[PDB]
Amino acid sequence: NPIHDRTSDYHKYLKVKQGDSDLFKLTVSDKRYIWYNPDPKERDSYECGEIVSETSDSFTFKTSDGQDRQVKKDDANQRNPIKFDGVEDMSELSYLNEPAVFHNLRVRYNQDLIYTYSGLFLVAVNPFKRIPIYTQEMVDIFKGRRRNEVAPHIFAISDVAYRSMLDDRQNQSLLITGESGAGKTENTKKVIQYLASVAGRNGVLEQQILQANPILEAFGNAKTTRNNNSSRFGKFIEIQFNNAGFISGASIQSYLLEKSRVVFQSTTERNYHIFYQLLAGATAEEKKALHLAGPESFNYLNQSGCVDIKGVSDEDEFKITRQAMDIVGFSQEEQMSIFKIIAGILHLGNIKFEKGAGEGAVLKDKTALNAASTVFGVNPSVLEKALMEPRILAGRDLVAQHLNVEKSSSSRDALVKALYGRLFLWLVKKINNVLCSERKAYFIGVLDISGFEIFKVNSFEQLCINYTNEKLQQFFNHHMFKVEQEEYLKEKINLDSQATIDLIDGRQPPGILALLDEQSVFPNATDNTLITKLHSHFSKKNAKYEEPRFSKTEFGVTHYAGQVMYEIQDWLEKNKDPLQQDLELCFKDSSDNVVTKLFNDPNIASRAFLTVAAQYKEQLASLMATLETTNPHFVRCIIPNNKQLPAKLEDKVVLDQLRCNGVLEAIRITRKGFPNRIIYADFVKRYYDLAPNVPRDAEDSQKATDAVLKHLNIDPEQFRFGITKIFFRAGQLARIEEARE
Ligand SMILES: Nc1ncnc2c1ncn2[C@@H]1O[C@H](COP(=O)(O)OP(=O)(O)OP(O)(O)=S)[C@@H](O)[C@H]1O
Ligand SMILES: [Mg+2]
Repeated sequence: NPIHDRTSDYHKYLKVKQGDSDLFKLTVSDKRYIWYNPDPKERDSYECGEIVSETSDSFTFKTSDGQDRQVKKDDANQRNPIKFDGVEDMSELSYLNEPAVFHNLRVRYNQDLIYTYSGLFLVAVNPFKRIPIYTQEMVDIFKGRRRNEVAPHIFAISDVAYRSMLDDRQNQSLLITGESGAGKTENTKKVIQYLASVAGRNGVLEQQILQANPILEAFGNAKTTRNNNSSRFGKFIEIQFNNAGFISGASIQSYLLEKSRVVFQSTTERNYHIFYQLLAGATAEEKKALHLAGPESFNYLNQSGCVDIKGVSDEDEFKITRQAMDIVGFSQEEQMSIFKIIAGILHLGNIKFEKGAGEGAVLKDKTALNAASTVFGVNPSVLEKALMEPRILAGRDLVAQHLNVEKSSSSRDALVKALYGRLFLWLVKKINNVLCSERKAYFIGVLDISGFEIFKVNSFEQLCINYTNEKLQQFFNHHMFKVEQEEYLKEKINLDSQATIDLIDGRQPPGILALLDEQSVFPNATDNTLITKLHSHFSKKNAKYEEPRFSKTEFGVTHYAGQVMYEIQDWLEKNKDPLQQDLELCFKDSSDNVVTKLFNDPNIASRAFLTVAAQYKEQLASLMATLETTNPHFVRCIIPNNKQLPAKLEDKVVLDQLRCNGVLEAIRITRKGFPNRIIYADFVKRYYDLAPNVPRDAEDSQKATDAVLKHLNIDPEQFRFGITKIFFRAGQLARIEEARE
């Protein structure tokens, strides 16, 4: 029993190493400490200062430099006793301040212990290196063990959810959020891995389930500056089980795919993997059949400067990709056609428009055009026309407009994005067909989406994601509320979100999105019309809104995680997500069997006519609706720094994450009440010695508990006698720990 075998890798990689003695005395020390900032400017940089003395109302300690300072007792960030260093649950700390929470986390991360509970949450810090804790043998250990029975681990959370499901006959949810490169995806794959093993048919379906990711990642993931394998879409995976607890199916829901990246990538970034997998993996044969070339040869791949990922083989990845398509069950035809699309898009990107003639655009060279049309199976001349001379409705009239160069270009780009986005939807639906069960008994859904996003530039998509985030945070808070309430009750112990939410999605008065939809009808509205209307309704009128002192194209929202400034450029376009009808016509006719789908199926070809914002709001609401039906589990993934490096846990970086993600809030809140809630028996074991009275092992543990306390002459308001646990307010237990044997 590896859990008891101090020599196992379980013990090596998942636990704080244990010595021979457990004796209370070892940890004996006379010294007391505080967490201080050696620069009040840099607020997340603390040092530990021993406390030299105290006053009736303050503390006076010595800094690192031998420098002495004074602090208000009431402002002190007291350091937990060393015994607490490395606890598995932050909920176990007596002093629950910020430097303190960070310190426990860091102690743990320094031993490569990346998972730590914080009440209801599982906090996970990206190690940025391999830790062999995801083996089958590792899977095997977590089977049927209570949270409190094993070390923190994604597997653990997964096991709790699965037993809960079987036990309570209730659906469950695992919400894995955090920033780019934080490890959401990695953890998501481990949850599925785990389920697949604990509940799989001891597997074909299990295989197809697994192989679905890989497929999605090729088309929806890319190299960005924050992550070599960034998910440029959000997802909600539903793992379906039958009444007996065996995996019966699955369904996936995708959100917010970054279609833009298809036509543009920032420097050092790559387009989606697939492009490169195809280009490096196609047979010298398919190449020619696809008119393929290097990446350097394609405008959509030759701009970021980056065409390769360190320690990554696109060709090798292609195989893999192609392999999964196989498993899931994509026909060769389908497969070819999918490639053909990937290919055509590449060709479209290579279309050069020139002017001269007059002002309208022209295609002096038709090579690219020919190639794209060819692969798509559409008519080049029709394509040509639909791109540069779209017929447009002036009411009665349906007249062809001759587009200029840029406009022509923007249209081809729009075609490309629709192709990509639609193909992605189609892949998803294809997989679901295969995997999904109409009739299922239970499910455990996993959400793998970004947490709050606050970049340099925040656009429409950031607002969306941040809106989702407000909803999930408010979901957490409500949950936390019942759960925390349930508990006190069981032992016999005694919003702002809404306003932000309304600001965004309100119908009356109208919020940001309703105004944006309104502006959306008018062909002639502009980003200026839009932003002016926004300021007209909320500047000094809604407390969550801020009109900037000088910018004319931005506005701020006070979000849960703090203010975000958004820039309004292109929102109208984004909101409508326009594609010329002649382009729809052109492609509808596609000889291609798959192409035909992308344009002929309203479930793929269209939104409903709904705006992009309306659709987003609608999908978020179903989402939450579903979640409302489950028993949720929260995973907070934390990036340790901005460099993709191991052994480099940056306080500022980290602290920031903890503030925004609800971890520090939960605590502050928990802190307020009775944070420490110990099993009577557990208390006594550790403290019997402190009282000229009590024996380590007593059957009357509550009584034994009242002894030490009394021995100790501890304050009654500082602790609450719970049926099973002893509830200790903040610092109390630290003091107690701080007592003589
Ligand atoms: N437990 C882990 N062990 C080792 N590496 C990990 C672990 N979790 C994440 N990583 C590393 O971190 C990288 C990025 O993590 P991801 O799981 O892709 O992040 P993410 O939160 O999905 O980020 P996005 O998709 O950009 S919002 C991985 O590809 C690994 O290098
Ligand atoms: Mg991801």
